[PDB]
Amino acid sequence: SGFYHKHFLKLLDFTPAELNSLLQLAAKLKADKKSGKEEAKLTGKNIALIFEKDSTRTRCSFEVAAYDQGARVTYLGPSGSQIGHKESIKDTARVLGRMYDGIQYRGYGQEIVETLAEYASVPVWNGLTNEFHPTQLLADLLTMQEHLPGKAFNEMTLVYAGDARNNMGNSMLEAAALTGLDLRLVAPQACWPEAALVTECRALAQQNGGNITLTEDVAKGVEGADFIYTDVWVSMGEAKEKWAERIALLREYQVNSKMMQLTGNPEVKFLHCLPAFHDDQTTLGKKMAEEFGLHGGMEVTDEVFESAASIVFDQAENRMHTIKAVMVATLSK
Amino acid sequence: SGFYHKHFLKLLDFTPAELNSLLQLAAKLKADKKSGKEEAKLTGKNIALIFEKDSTRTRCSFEVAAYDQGARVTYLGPSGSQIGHKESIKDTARVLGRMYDGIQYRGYGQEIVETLAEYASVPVWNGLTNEFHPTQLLADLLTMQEHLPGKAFNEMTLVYAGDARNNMGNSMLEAAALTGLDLRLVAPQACWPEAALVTECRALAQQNGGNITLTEDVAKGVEGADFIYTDVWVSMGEAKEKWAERIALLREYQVNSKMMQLTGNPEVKFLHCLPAFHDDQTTLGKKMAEEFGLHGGMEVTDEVFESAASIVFDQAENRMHTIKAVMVATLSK
Amino acid sequence: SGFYHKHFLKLLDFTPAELNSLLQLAAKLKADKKSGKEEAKLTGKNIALIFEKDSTRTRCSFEVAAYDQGARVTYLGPSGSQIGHKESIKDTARVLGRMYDGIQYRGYGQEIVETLAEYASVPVWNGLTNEFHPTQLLADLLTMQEHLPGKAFNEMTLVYAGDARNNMGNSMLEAAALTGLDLRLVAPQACWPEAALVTECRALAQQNGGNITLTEDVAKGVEGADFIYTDVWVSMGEAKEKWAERIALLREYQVNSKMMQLTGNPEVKFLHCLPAFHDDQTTLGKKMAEEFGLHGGMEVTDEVFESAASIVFDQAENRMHTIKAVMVATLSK
Ligand SMILES: N[C@@H](CCCN[P@@](N)(=O)NS(=O)(=O)O)C(=O)O
Ligand SMILES: N[C@@H](CCCN[P@@](N)(=O)NS(=O)(=O)O)C(=O)O
Ligand SMILES: N[C@@H](CCCN[P@@](N)(=O)NS(=O)(=O)O)C(=O)O
Repeated sequence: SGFYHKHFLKLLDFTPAELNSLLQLAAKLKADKKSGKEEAKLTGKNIALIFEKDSTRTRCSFEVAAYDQGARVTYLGPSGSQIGHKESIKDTARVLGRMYDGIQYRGYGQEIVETLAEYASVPVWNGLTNEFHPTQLLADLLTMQEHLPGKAFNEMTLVYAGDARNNMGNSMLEAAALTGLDLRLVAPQACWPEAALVTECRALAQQNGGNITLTEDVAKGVEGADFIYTDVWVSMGEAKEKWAERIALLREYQVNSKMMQLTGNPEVKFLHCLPAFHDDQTTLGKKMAEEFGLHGGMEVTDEVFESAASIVFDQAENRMHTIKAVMVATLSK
Repeated sequence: SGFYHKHFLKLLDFTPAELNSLLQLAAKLKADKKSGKEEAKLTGKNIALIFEKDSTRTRCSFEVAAYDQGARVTYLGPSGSQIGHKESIKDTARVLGRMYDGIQYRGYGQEIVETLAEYASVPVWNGLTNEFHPTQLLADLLTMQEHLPGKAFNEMTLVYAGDARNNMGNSMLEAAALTGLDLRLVAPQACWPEAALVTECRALAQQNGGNITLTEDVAKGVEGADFIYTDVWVSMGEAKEKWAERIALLREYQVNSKMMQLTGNPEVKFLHCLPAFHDDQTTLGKKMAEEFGLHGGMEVTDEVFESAASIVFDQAENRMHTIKAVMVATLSK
Repeated sequence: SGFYHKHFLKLLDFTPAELNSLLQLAAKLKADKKSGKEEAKLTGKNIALIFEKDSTRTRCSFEVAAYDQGARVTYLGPSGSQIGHKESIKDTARVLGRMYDGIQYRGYGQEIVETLAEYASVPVWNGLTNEFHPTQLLADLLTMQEHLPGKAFNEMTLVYAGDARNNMGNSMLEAAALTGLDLRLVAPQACWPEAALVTECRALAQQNGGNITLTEDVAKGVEGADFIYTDVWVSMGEAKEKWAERIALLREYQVNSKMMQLTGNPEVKFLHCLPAFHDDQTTLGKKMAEEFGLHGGMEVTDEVFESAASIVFDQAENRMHTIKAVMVATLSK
């Protein structure tokens, strides 16, 4: 179909060729900004940014991408608007679609963003839901490509360790499906994503020359990895009781120097969508470090996080370039 | 001019003539935007948006309107600044007035917005107070004209059912005073607006060929109505302790299909300033529904809300074009 | 020397000459805006505004200053982002430095803004920390220059009364160190600023033709004052419990007409960084009045605050012109 006037709710709504085009557009916009040759395509466009959860990267990416492109934005945060508590999403979508050219939504159930897209009458982009986080994967893939230039995604081995059933796990399944990556989801069975989704995506991944492996075996799982990726063990919005349960299950899947060693690959790089709990320099991070005896980092150690192998800030930067591409592609021709 | 640097705090501060001019400006600005011939008149202008209460429509109307007109905005929400608690309104006014070209204020007592207007030295616009919501009526009036083209306001019958002593009830009175509408406030005597304002506003409406009827009788009260309007029974900022007494006094005044049929006009349309509790798709909407046994809708039924007679979203869109007229008229020329 | 691509974290990181240049740029920018001859130098720049505390003057100064100069801003308030609770400052700094051209930070410990500066890779400006509030002094100095034309700072006597160990007391010390002001901190001993800073700053102030006097004696400290300055007795972030002890200790240092009279100078002017508790018009201002028997105001009486001698709003206005100078001086040649 293409991107013009299309929503961006999850990756599987696009073809491998579409995903690839988006990535090339992101790379091009990245270079034009860096060279002072950026051509504003969204001048005069007004964009609404709905956030029902906290955000630094996604919030800032949409803001900077919009401003660079000549657009203006309205940030509607977790509090201060009628959204959710006093007004239905169907109503919110119908009001915003009459005033804005595009709408970003970060929140809970994927069904909320789906309903918004159905009733907005303008492009709606998923800035993170409980089930999927498509723009993140766009940033991740562009980063991997830049770090293994002249290496097709189907020549790459990517390991995602930890909670494989959160939005990132699901998104990992989608990206392999459209790229042919050799995806390894290294986690305990209790944190494995939906079998039906794994089946669908593995078939598609193989079709593109890759595979999808779900294993509890760290050694076998990370062998030959080009990239090890992780994320917090309890996501935004989950009840705090999930920490005890999750840490008991996932502490052995922490990304630390031993795991980096187990890949047998001196060039392996480390990725993390962020925010990360890698030291005691955050309120909640210090809380959990003491409550669960995790000193030196949780899902990843500060050692790996700050090591030469870590490319999380290149990854974070790309969040803005890929989000700019999504808005340019869906709002201009 | 005539509007130049004039505050917009309530409708009785204007004449029928001024009202028509703003409505005409709004209509022109609406067509210019849609046709793409919008000429920015507020380039370089900086506007402060003080919000002591939640907002989706008003917040977005001021932002989009300002952006379309080349102005910039600073959103000062319920949290984050010194307003209310740490600093007097008088002080806040004199500070903002030294930095901004205009100030929108949404909050509590009308005296706050009057004090702000007193000391700001720049135009102040009321984006809702406990007593009045003038920008909403501009949108409503424009919407009605568009839906009964060619008809003058004294040729239209408008019914407002429910809590007639909230900000909307007072603003309906004001609107009738300046248009000569045949206004019917259908509500229990306990929710009737202040007699003094009714009397003042009735004399003026009649001068304009209209009238103001306050009746507890629904059947006779809605006969011949061109429009049926309603709003939530407990307004933002009112003690939650008021819901029981309100629901009991007002549930009989719910805008449902029986009320619509009672007008005897097949062309009757439904208006609601929004947000509306018309189903179980909102947090407090679902809670109050099950708490008082009101499913399928509260002040309005989902059935009427979603019917072909409902024009609430044309009405919501008009919030932006009319707020734009207000800023353009008072800041420009 | 210069400001180009330098941080602005505290005054002592600059020379008397650099400060003077900044103040002159502020006066120019102020005059240019007023004459409608302002030339935007930050067109296309994107700035992140981190606020961990509330703000009206600083928030709006940064927004208006940026808009006037063609830059855009992303307000990251006390809630809605990952800052501090979910993500460390090093991480935040490295993420924002990849997307923005400049970062403003208002919060707590000075070490937070220093780390931010160390890791951002872009200029970061201190919009207030527990220890320093440099942009405020720029506004104060410009207002003093403007109100005592053709009198060098070292020909002026400045009195700061009250809690002299908060960010404002420390900043007064720095300001006197760079200008040669005859500064008097009229405050009880328990509230005198740290010894080492007093010593370092007095030598520099003297080098510049001024002095720094700490005294518990009001009459002696305010004699011959050209300006009397004060601030709230309990600062943002400090425990509410401090009010009890602070009022008992500082009540004697309230700025009232008697203190103005004790200067022996008919032309003495009054300054206050704001917010100010000078009447009951505040939430936590009405109470503390009745609760602690403080009538007429707290750190300052309403009589003094509203008197002809008060120039607090010229001072507040200058917060914007000086913050504009800071961003222009650091982001452009
Ligand atoms: N599983 C996590 C994923 C967080 C992604 N956060 P990210 N890279 O989009 N930055 S943020 O600053 O915009 O939050 C969760 O749901 O909590
Ligand atoms: N009586 C109600 C009126 C709400 C008007 N809300 P409205 N049309 O201005 N949209 S909002 O999204 O900006 O709140 C009350 O005071 O709660
Ligand atoms: N010592 C005080 C100083 C407050 C400065 N506040 P100011 N002139 O920057 N306005 S504000 O509206 O931006 O807060 C304290 O730390 O609480």
